Amino acid sequence: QKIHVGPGELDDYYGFWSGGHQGEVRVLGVPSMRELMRIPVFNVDSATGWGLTNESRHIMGDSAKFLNGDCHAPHISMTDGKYDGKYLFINDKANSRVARIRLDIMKCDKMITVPNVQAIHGLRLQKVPHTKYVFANAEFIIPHPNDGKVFDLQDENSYTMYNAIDAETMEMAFQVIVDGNLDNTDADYTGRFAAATCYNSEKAFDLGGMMRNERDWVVVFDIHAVEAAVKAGDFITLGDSKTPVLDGRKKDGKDSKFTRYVPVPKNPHGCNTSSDGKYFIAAGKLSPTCSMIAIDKLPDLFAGKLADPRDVIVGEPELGLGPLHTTFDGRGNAYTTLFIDSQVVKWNMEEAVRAYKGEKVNYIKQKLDVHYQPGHLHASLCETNEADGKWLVALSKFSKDRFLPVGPLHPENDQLIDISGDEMKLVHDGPTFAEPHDCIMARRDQIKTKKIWDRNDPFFAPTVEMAKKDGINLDTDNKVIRDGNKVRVYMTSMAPAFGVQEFTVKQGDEVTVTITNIDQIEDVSHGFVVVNHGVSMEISPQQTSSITFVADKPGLHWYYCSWFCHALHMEMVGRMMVEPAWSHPQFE
Amino acid sequence: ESKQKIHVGPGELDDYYGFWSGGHQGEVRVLGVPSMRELMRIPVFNVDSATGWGLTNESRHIMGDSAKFLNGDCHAPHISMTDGKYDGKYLFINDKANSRVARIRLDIMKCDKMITVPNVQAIHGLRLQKVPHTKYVFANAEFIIPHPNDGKVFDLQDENSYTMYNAIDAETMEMAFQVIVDGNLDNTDADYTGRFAAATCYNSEKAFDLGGMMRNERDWVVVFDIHAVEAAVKAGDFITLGDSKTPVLDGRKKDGKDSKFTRYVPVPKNPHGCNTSSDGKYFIAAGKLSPTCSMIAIDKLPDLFAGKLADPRDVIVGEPELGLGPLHTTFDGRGNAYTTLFIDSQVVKWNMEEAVRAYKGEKVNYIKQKLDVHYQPGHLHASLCETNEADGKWLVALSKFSKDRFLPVGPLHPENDQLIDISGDEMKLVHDGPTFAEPHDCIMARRDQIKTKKIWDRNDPFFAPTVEMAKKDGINLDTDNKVIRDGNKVRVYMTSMAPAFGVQEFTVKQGDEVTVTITNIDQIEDVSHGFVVVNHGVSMEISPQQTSSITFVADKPGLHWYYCSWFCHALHMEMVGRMMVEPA
Ligand code: CUA
Ligand code: CUA
Ligand SMILES: [Ca+2]
Ligand SMILES: [Ca+2]
Ligand SMILES: [Cl-]
Ligand SMILES: [Cl-]
Ligand code: NA
Ligand code: NA
Repeated sequence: QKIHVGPGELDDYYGFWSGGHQGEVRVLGVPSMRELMRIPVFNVDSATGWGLTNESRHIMGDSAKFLNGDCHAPHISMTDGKYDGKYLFINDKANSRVARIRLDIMKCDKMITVPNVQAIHGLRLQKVPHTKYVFANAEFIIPHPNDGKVFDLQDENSYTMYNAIDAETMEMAFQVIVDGNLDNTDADYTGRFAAATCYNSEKAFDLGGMMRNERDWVVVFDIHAVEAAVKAGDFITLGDSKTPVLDGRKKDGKDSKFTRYVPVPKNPHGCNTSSDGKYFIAAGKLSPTCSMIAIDKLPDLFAGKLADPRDVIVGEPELGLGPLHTTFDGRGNAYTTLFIDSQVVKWNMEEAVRAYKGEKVNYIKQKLDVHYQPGHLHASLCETNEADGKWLVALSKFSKDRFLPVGPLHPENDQLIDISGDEMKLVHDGPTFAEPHDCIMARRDQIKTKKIWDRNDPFFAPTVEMAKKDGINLDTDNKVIRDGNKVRVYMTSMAPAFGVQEFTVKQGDEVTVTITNIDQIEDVSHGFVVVNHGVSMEISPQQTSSITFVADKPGLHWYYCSWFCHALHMEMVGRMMVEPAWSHPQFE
Repeated sequence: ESKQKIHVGPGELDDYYGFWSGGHQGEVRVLGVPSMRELMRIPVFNVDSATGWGLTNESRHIMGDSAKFLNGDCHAPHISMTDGKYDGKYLFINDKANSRVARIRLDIMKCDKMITVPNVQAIHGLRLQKVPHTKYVFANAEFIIPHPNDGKVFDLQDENSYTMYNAIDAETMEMAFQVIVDGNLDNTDADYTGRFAAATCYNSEKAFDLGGMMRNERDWVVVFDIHAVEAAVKAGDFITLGDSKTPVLDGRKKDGKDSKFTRYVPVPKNPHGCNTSSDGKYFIAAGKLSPTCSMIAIDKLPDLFAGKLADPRDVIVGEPELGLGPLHTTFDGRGNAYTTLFIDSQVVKWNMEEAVRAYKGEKVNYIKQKLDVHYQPGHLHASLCETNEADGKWLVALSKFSKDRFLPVGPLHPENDQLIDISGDEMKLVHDGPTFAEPHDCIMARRDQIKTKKIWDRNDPFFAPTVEMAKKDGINLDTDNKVIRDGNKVRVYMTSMAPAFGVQEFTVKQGDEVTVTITNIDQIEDVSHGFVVVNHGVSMEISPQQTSSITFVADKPGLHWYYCSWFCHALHMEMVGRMMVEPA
């Protein structure tokens, strides 16, 4: 299997890395593991102006005031159990958000703050018949309402919720109150069932309390029952949110119609659907096991045909110390990270099932040492029925001496492994920044991108509407619109020249600069920086971008194109003239 | 023969550090060479969610008032030198967008000082004094502005409209002096004695439009007599501008008479790169609109400033014709120069002494090879090229239009930073490295030239101001877990030790201004902790033996979780605490 990509050769797969604590999404080529692009999401990006421009701040909404995010889990939208290449979704644990990235323009186009919860951690997409819903876990138990009258996690109104977001509209679809808490989650291959692990069935806040119970559980959701209750109006709402809320808790030992609790040891973490649709596999973390939940026994479970929720467990292989995450090669093998043993263990799911029934069989096929302390891992196409068993990435937290020292902070070691054969083969150590934690791979032919924007693209439609109110045709006009203490500069740009090369304002004016890049050739990006005003953005071909700032400094202030666009780029500049406040009417 | 190994396999280590400019994204990046893998990101002018640079009190203190900016625009990373060799102490880099120079300490790989250059706009080129050591950082301000810039005068042709050459004291990171020049400044370099520096000018016309800037057949390389400048400062013969105490010297021509501080050497045309050869013989200016480089003999500059030469052009000793669009030059230490040809889209290898002899009229071919690169190269960098130890092993050419060299990724494209083996007679392209936001230029150092710390010193100046605040509250940071109440201000101090915060709950009043100071008292390498307050925009990292702090207001009543962001321990997921906010 081709391991190295030489000059002029192209990678075979796209890789989509979580930006971890840094808050972006990163696009890699696989197997070279080179970073092809960064997609700003929850971070503020100086280069493209994401978080500064009006288009990006509009998408982020009120949360545009936050400069941070914390990502764990990127996933790609699916139709009939295969990637369709339309959207990537990712979480923000720091400020409780879900973001959607449009894979044709490789930009975040929608973002939502999940109401009435704290810390969006695990995130996973419905597989069948398509990604109708984004499932997202809120990790932490909070009071409802959280008005500062009650702080007790044990109070009857303290809880966290499982969240369903409508993938196309990016509005809340529903929420399900659960017992315990939520960690990771996955979905079946029918659309009926989803499942999530829980490490805090104790509803404790201290380390000892969260580890008391021998077993926590994975909670299973009957999505069809949830929908039928919504359509029937059998739900409540919390605070000012209109989101339908359904109660998935047990009440005095009696289950709700929406959930079932399958006991699993112990503080389990990963929750992974095998690519043949057979199992929800939970990683036991503090228990040296995984637990295999038979998805085809779920209907019986929810219909009372089983006495014990443990009856849906058909395997619980002992694997090693600190199992965290599981992936699949599509050949009947699972691969599980062992955080303490610092290994990836390859095991056969059907053989593990037969061992659970008493049959003495050795389901463990190989243990590969990794470097060191692996968290999550990802096999190519593992989340689809097309899992091709070619590549595996294990994302290890302590890289130690695997890379040159770079001071007190260390990179994550994202290790590429060849699994095309019977023997796992470590081939590349990929160091990464701010603990990406997890990633997703897609074949080259599963991703179709645009090189030139469409002029009607929703990403900047609000700006077109604004321009229209000013009587502006963005494809041609170079005009300075004045409106009291607001100035709205509209210009085209075509390398190497800004369409407006100087304009004059009063000190204190609120200036919006809107630039439409009318170059028609691929890869002619322009930039726009106002010196010493903290203003910076990128404009790609046929895109419109805008940014607003206050001209609070009298005098002449240069602006320049930051992105090399032409042999005469260094000369693509302009001048803002700011008339001193003492030469104009003075206010207080 | 050029035949170095390019593969760094699992378990093997890179041979060089590479320090990449973060370009328009504003950070510094540390790569391993020859793998070309990014080992670390060092936040500088960007706001970093992961470590809290731009949010923490220690980082905002370093940034000063400019902490209000969330952007930077970087081009020119350079490493401090002693006796013309890298000494591993500091990395310096420019911010063109908000007119700054930042210093990075290479032992901790963090920005530790930052300065806004007074009375200028757009710090672009930057370069370090080489000998006897990096006393000064030299920084170009690119754009001509009025003085004062108070909005009475906007005419760039006015007698008080000009830009300035900036010298920053490298060790104190305070301004040392500024030199007013004619025209504008592009790139700059320094000699191997400490007496001379030089910079290219493209806007000798002092025009604001594209046509007017390309008006003159020749611009120039302005040469600076730094000894003369220092002598005038020492004698008090200078002025100051506005509210800056920086000594300002007038380096402009006056009615055709030269300053004592400058000489203007005519060079074609809108020249860009300005590169000192590793043998110390030449300032080499890249011709850009002229298909040439011009070679200024550093040995002739003393006679030039002494008035012993009949024409400023006499210090020009070579002007090789190389190709279309020469922008930048580097050196292998074997006598060759390597120059980017933006238009021809090549790296041309040429022999400097043979060019000098050609300029005198000898029939000799100084061009050795042209290597196609992909595509439109800007700057280039050979290993140790800025030192008298230039080792002629690796060359990076940083090309702007990657076209079809990588998988498509939407309307934006990566820069193509191509690794080239120059160890033998023939340049060999060996690796295409895609990079984000046009790093533009980079600098390499041998592994043994960089020595980093794995554990912070408790006395480190980086968080000394926080140690001081802690003193005023009576806090021993190594041990204490205490909540100090002071009006509507709450100062939480805690140790942390994987997997537990030293303070796991505290209660405040809605509207309080909360400062959380965390001291990581783990003593094992690479056990970093994080601290994130959910839904409050608060995030930071704390490495072993570091103290880090962050301030935010508790504007939301109720229970609000905080958690450790960096995987520190098998029980990392359970390392959490609770902030309880009592309603007003
Ligand atoms: Cu337009 Cu550079
Ligand atoms: Cu401490 Cu994660
Ligand atoms: Ca538990
Ligand atoms: Ca010129
Ligand atoms: Cl998972
Ligand atoms: Cl240069
Ligand atoms: Na939204
Ligand atoms: Na400073």
